[PDB]
Amino acid sequence: YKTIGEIQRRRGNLWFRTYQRYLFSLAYQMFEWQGLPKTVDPIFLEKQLHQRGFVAFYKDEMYGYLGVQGTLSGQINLYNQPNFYTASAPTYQKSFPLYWYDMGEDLNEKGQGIVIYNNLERMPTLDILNLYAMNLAELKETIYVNQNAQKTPVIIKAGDNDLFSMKQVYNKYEGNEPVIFAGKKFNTDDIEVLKTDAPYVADKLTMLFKDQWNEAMTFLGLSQIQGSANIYLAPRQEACRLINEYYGLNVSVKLRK
Amino acid sequence: YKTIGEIQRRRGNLWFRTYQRYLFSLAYQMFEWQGLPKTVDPIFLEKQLHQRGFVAFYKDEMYGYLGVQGTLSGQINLYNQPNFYTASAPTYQKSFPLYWYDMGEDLNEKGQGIVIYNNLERMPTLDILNLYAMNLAELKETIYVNQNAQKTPVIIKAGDNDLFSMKQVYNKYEGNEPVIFAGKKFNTDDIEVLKTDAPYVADKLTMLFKDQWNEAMTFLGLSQIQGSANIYLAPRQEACRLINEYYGLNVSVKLRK
Amino acid sequence: YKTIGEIQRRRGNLWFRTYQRYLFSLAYQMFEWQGLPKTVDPIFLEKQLHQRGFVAFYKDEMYGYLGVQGTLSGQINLYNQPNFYTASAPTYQKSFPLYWYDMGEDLNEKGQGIVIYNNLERMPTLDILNLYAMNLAELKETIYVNQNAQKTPVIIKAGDNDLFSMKQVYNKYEGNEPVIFAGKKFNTDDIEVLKTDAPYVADKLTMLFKDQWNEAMTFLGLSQIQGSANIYLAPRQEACRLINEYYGLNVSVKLRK
Repeated sequence: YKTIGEIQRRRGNLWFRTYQRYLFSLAYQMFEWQGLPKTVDPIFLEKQLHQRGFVAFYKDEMYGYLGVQGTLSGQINLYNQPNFYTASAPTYQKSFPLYWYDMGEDLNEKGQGIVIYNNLERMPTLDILNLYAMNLAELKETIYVNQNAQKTPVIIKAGDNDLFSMKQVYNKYEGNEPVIFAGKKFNTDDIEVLKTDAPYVADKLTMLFKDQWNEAMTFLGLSQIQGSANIYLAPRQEACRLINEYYGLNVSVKLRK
Repeated sequence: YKTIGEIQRRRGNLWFRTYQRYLFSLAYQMFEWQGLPKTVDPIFLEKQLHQRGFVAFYKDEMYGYLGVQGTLSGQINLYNQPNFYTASAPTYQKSFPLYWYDMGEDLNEKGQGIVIYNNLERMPTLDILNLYAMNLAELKETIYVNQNAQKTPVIIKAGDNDLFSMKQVYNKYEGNEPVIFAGKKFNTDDIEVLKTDAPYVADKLTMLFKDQWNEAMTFLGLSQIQGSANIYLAPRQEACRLINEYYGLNVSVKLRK
Repeated sequence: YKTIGEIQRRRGNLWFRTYQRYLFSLAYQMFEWQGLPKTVDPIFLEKQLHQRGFVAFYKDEMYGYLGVQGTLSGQINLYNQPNFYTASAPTYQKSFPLYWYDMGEDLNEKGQGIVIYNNLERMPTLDILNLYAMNLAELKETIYVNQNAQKTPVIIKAGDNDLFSMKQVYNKYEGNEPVIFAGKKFNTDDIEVLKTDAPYVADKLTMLFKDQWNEAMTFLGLSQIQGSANIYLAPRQEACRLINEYYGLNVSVKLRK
């Protein structure tokens, strides 16, 4: 129902959100988990990973496995690995130690948790998309600005003359003769022309749009230049292995195709 | 959630970090170790190698194998090879001699360590990436600067005239006639035009981006010009051989694919 | 962690070292020796050859085979071949005669040594790399200088006008009309434009980079124009033959692939 005027006013800030909500979603569903307990929502895991970079996996006695969010600690190991994970959720404030490698059978109080990383550098994925979206929107705006410039390549300066008379000849102009300004109506001694031309480049500002889209796909992992999703895949597999070690759960991870 | 204005302000310093954290991670996981003891974290080894260039491998009595960092010595061999390795970690300050070749059975007190090199020149890998990242970011900024220049190819100088009247004709301009400035409203005797054109080259500043990315891949070893990862592979294999010689451990190294 | 500003200041002197330490290493490991005694380090041999051009091979009674460095003599043979080899190492100053061809069984006191050449002209390999590195770095700097020139193709001279007003119209410029400078605010009688254009050639300053890299590979032996590593291979084989003649050791040499 929205009228065209309601959109022409806000143009850059709509393309941006449109592409932002699209790329975020297209990322949230890049990985497919299996063998998980029916209590944890995978969508929550993926969202938290992509937004923040990490998420904890610590079983609770009453509630259950309770895939949970929170912060990391400053008390670390010799190998630059944290020790305990405090939650940041408003209702829950539980804390728990973490588990990285096995230490015989007498490892700990069996109350530890496991953490998952979006990538070895704890870098969220939104920092790339929030940029490529901006680029694509700026491009879609530049394209309009450059296409709307092919209506006004020239201007005519008619100082003393009037507009209605000058404009009606162009209205009753058929084509059997050129345009002619004659009569005492007109002055024809001050008229001039000016070249306001603007080159056409929107044919090339599209290929750039596509290049940017393909670069976003690449640096996202989903397919000049190659892309390796191992950055996001390997830590997940490693944490899955740690989980299957601590417990008896057989978890796996991979793309959707 | 970030608004476009929050990003347009900081542009070069975000692309830089984005590509930096990406290349660093993509390198940290180039090599896959096997047969190692469950006490040493390979990620720590690779990080320390790429950041500094070397890392020691000396077994401790109490803790274990304790893959450890530190400095090198000035007391060297006739073959320009150090003798002992002092640690730089804050909590640990242990020192230990090194082992390069075998000397019968009566070699030493069996308390020596082994060192691993990122490459024969002790050159860290970050020096290449910290440069290619800068190049790529500067390119992504230049591309924006050159695409945003196709909106302002010309300017109109209307000294005595006013802006609202001049700008409303362009608003109620349909297309059945050219643009016409006429009436006592306007002066039409001082208007002029200026060509502020800017060539379009962003179609070529992309191929350069891709060339730089491929060069970074090449000089990294992961695939005009060829790339040899033997620079980073051979010293690792050699140190692995030394380890399997000193001890009975069967270690190996290779890429992930 | 290094910030972009920490690198933009020092640019030429970082690329240089980066490529220098890379080419040196890539050369140190071009040849693979076999059948050697476990006392001599091949890496030392190759380093000394490439750096200086030659290295001696003289067995010692106490220490062992003791692959050693040093200088050459002025007392030469009729065939322009030296006689004795004095060492330059700080701790060792031993001297020993050399062995070039056999003279029956009663050749000498069996205390002679053998020398190895990097090439018939005693030319070290660093003289080529220290040049190609400089060329490549200068190129990587020129490319930046030429890409950063596409932001400032034109300049506008607004003498009497102010900057904020002139710059805000470009900020609230949408695209439905050209740019217009009108009002008593502006003068519009002194504004001018100047063309500061700079051609784009970085698309060709890359192919030159690649040509230089391939030339370095060629003149290094590791693969328009061909390259013969026999320059570095033949004297090594010849010295190996001399060694297998003087002693009973079966040594060999070749590339790594």
